[PDB]
Amino acid sequence: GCCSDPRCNYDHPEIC
Repeated sequence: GCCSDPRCNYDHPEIC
């Protein structure tokens, strides 16, 4: 999951 990854989370604040 994207939100699981801190980078992906920080990159996609709208999705996560």
